[PDB]
Amino acid sequence: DVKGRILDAAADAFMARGFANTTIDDIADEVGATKGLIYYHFRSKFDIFLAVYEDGMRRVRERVEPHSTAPGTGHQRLEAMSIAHLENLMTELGYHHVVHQGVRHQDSTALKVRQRDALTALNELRRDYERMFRRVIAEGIADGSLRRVDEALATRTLLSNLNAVDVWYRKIEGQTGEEIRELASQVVDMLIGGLA
Amino acid sequence: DVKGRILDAAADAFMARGFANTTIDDIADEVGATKGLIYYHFRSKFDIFLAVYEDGMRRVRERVEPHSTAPGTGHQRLEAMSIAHLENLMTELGYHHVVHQGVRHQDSTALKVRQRDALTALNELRRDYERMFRRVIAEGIADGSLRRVDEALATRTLLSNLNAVDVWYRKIEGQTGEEIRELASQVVDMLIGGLA
Ligand SMILES: N[C@]1(CO)CO[B-]2(OC[C@@H](O)CO2)OC1
Ligand SMILES: N[C@]1(CO)CO[B-]2(OC[C@@H](O)CO2)OC1
Repeated sequence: DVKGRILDAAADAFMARGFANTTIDDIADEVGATKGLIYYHFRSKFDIFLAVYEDGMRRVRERVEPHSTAPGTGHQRLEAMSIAHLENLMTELGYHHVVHQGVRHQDSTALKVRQRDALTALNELRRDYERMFRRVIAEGIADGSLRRVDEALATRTLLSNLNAVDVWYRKIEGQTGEEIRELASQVVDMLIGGLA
Repeated sequence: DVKGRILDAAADAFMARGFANTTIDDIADEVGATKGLIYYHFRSKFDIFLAVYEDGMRRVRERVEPHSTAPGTGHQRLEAMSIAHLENLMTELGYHHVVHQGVRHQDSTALKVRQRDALTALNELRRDYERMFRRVIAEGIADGSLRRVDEALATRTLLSNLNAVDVWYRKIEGQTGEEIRELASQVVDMLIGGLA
């Protein structure tokens, strides 16, 4: 799991300073290993950045997908998926920030062409994740557990809203897992159940 | 309204290229006036950026505040305010992007100290706007038109969600005002009424 520890540290370093100003030294500092070991596993700073994005998307899919196939109505499955999405965002916040840095710099003139192409290619992971939510929203409309709404718009809205927790959420030293689930549950109650 | 036209164009230019790579020439191109006229009204690119942020916040407050004091329950007023917020976002999208660029670069090491201080000072406009929504959410809980929830968390969530329309929304050449209100209304129905 040396590679995984490097990615964990890189996620936090990129979140702190952004891709441009983050350096390998910053990451070697965060992970507490040498530049030599980092370069054994990775070719460049940008290679680490892409790997963080990919791993972040892997981790959230692996956490959320089981809830999409468990027994439940569309509403029940959507609620469980959404709570899992937010628990992942809150507990793997650096990975979340790096995914969205990647999306933002997908067209950065500061990058080489191959680098923009690599970030654009990762959009497919995000699109496939969104398809999973859109299917469940469609199913919840069909089983009557969700209000009849535009499936695509509901999907884009829900995912934008879940991710928008990143506007105000920050990690807290002593915050417990049970407490992160409570907070995630409070937000999802508002997103799915509404304010009215 | 020469000054207003410059701000309109600057908002669109900053939205297109960001603060760093936007230039006065870009703005003079967008507005279709000379650099001389722009410098008559403004001292620098950063001065224009601050003015766009301020004007964006002025415009949204002036549109939304009347709905906060019209007759209605907390739910009714919150719905009207939220629709107005989204109509403003969709119709004044460049101003919205500049406000959030300002918030993001509030701590940019690329800026002089005075520039970060000026952007931090503008946070007060955003805080005062949020207070108006938090009051109405509290009132809707008190009049029973909204579900009992944490007022602060509901406020941060709702505003984050309304703004998160910017993830997917783009201006469309022939999009009508009546159609923008319809789309805004569809989103707000989901935000306030929920998906369930
Ligand atoms: N929060 C994520 C992991 O950190 C990153 O952003 B997102 O947004 C919706 C996309 O469909 C998948 O990518 O959800 C997972
Ligand atoms: N969309 C705005 C105007 O463009 C910009 O962002 B915001 O977010 C919530 C803040 O309380 C006020 O600032 O709402 C208004």
